[PDB]
Amino acid sequence: LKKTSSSGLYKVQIGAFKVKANADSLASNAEAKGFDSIVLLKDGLYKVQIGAFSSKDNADTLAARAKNAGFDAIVILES
Repeated sequence: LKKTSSSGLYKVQIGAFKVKANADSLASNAEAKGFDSIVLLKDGLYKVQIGAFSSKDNADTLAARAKNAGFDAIVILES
């Protein structure tokens, strides 16, 4: 009953495209490294996020891993 403060989220993102099939191939690349990929359809485009945690340190390690993995991952704090 009411626990853990909610304020912002640290998730990693390697890209977004108007095509879901493209957002699926991307999410697949991240999966290879072993990241939790996700495709969210926004009013016009599809986003590909990989690795979501409560601590930014997590997103950073993921992101950099994506870069080293061959993907342009970035960390963003969404509230």
